[PDB]
Amino acid sequence: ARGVKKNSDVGGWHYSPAGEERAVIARASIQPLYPEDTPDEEAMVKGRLNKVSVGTSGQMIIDDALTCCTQDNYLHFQHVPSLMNAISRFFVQLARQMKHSPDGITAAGLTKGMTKLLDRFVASGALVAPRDPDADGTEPYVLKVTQAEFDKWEVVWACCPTGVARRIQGVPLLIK
Amino acid sequence: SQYSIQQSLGNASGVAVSPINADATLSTGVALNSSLWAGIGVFARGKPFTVLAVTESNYEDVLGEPLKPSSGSQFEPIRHVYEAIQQTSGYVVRAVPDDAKFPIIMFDESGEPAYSALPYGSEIELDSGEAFAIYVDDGDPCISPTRELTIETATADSAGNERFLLKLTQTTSLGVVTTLETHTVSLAEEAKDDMGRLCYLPTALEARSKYLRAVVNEELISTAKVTNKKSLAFTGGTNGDQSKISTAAYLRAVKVLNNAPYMYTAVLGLGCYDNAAITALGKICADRLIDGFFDVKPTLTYAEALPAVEDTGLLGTDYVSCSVYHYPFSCKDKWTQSRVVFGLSGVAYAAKARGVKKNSDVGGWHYSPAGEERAVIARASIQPLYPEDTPDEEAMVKGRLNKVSVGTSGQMIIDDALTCCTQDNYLHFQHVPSLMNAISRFFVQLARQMKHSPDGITAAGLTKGMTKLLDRFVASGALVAPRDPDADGTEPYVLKVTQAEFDKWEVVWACCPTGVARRIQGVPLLIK
Amino acid sequence: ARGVKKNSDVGGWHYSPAGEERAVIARASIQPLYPEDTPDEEAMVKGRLNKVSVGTSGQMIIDDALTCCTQDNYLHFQHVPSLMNAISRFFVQLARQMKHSPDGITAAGLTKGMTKLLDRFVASGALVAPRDPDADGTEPYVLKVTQAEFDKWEVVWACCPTGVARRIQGVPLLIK
Repeated sequence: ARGVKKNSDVGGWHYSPAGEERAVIARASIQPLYPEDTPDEEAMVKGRLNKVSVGTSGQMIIDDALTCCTQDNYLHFQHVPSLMNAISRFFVQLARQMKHSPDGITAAGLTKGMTKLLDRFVASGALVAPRDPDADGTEPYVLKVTQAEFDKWEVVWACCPTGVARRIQGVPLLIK
Repeated sequence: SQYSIQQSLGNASGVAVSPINADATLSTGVALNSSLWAGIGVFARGKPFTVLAVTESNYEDVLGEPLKPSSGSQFEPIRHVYEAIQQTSGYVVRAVPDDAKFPIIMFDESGEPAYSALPYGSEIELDSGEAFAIYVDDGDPCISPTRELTIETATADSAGNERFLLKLTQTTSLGVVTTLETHTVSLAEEAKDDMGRLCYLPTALEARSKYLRAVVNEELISTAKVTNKKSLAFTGGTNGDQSKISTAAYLRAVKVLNNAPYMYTAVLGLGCYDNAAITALGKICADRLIDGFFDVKPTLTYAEALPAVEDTGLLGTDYVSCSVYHYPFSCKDKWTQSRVVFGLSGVAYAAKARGVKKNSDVGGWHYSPAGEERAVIARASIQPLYPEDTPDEEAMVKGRLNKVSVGTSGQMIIDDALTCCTQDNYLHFQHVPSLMNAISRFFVQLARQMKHSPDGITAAGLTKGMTKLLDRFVASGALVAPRDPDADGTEPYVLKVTQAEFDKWEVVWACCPTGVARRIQGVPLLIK
Repeated sequence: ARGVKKNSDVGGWHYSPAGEERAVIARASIQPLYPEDTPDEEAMVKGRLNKVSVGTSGQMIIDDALTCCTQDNYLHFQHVPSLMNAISRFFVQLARQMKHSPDGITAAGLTKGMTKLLDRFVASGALVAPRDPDADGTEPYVLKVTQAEFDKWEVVWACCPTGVARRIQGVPLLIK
């Protein structure tokens, strides 16, 4: 909730619930239950289980953004499904606005509304240019609206999410 | 604990530091891409007989660690590359002896590894058994450091195809283990990763990986299986002896360099001293309208240096854009802190690249690679080889051989701009052929832009484009008014475009170059 | 197809499929197969085999417009047979429009239609005045329509194509 309030137009859904800034436990005098036992990071991550760590001020934080997806594609992070669901919900609202209308104005209105919404999301930093330029082009979003029969309008849109910068690996070395 | 800091990153979200290393150095830089150099050479690592790309950041990785002066005389090209890498990118091509071999690991149907090695060039074939084999292609012998292969099973796909994660790790001599990169591969013909990318072993390795390649038999792959293996290390990789290389290898490397489809406006000797290789390079630079910066063996004394240039075969009226340098001095190496001797192509190209970056529209090609401002040697504690011997300025100039001198700050410089033209006209200087070649290249670009067009617009377009290009060059100071006013008029450039037949448009242009102010003669006198 | 879409009335058939403007290969990271081997331009053109070259932006192009005619007349270029075939196809359409009709209106209709089509083509720049004035006159097209019998109308037309400006020869020289 603290992350979603940074933006005002559509809300900062692309933020992850982690880090010093937002997720702070800060209850009181935290003490572990079983000191002898030790965790296992790799096996725990294999089981899709988020862990807690310690921040700068001594107040523990929530240092993970793992969802419950077993597949190892992009939507196994936390913010990507949230972004996709936010876009889907806004599209559902817009479609509900344009229901039960006579033919002639549905196609153009649907196209312009979808384009406006995708542009609004792009301006918020949620969507970035594709990391693979030659195959995916250089368009953050792609839109296509088609009609099937007397009814059954079909709308398909594609987009690219943003990175998280989860893991960082330093390496000091003496210059002597 | 939540306060602990691991050593090597796995898959969990965390920040880790590595153990404090001592025997490693780093360098940073941003490429400029104003004029790209190229040239053959001999190094460790790198794919042989294929043009690479070298910048100021990855030159320590793609081109391998520096060689050793003790191990023969194969340490020249890396020093030359480092000298000229601090100005722009590069397109070096590596050549290896015939006895150089690369490691290969081959697997049976049951999954039993079988170490082996093979020489370069020859393709890899599989016998009746031994379903698939995986081999390195970077060319590193994997002896220092060592690279190990680790295979672990993973989850199957929707179609039921088996998939196993493949991990390549590098082990240092001390004992520290570093993971290079891992990917999920499968032996099935049509296995697809969950994100849509392919997972067939040859395609997967040849698509995203950068270190290994694999070949798969097309008859045993259907029933082939794998197992779990730990620390499969390559053995038998060895590049042979780099000191002795046949001229045929150099010729093949030069021929490969000639066909590389990239812009490069200068070819460097890069320590190549064979006469045939230098002649082939000279043929190269006179075909693409560029300028070479070759040299001769620094160990030669002043007496026999002059016949060497004629022995090269560069001298004449055809290889007009090249240049030859000599440097019989011993410096202190930057890496091993030893007394080593190497050539002078790198500094000459560095001076040329620094000169060409002054202007921005068309580049300052009309600057000569000399003087305090641009060409500075500045390696370390320069000391001559043979103090007793003395040069001869006039005879050496007669042989078209550039010399070095001392500067104001005690750092030696390159005090010449002599090309390899025997005729005594204006184009025997260095900057005049460079200017002419730059104008010719720009005209070639403009003409290629105006090809295969219907009649009516060719003449006017050609005339206006040529005129605007010549005007742009005049505004840069490259061209000046003629020194002979009554005979040549007072127009820095003259242009004429004509049509011959259905085809064969002909364009002729004339121009006047600028002076250099090479020689200066002072004369004091007492007024008493 | 890029060339034929410039003009709109009859289409720019007189453009050659070459040059920086239209023909750009531009796939990805092009690398040669056999670096050691080198081509032979003269033998290759003798064999009627178009070649590829490199453009200004680093993207290779199609730098040839050679057809498969062994004879060394004008029909061994690419755009001339295309122009002639376009004119022939349009004439075929015109003739099919003027079929199975009673006498008295065939000759005038055929003549006026053929002349209008040739005028439309010369106005597009496809046809130019003859390069040799004294022998060929100064008419870009010549037309003659004749009747043979109860049937078998015969129509003959002549025209002159345009140049391509394929080869260009520069020659710098120092004015000292």
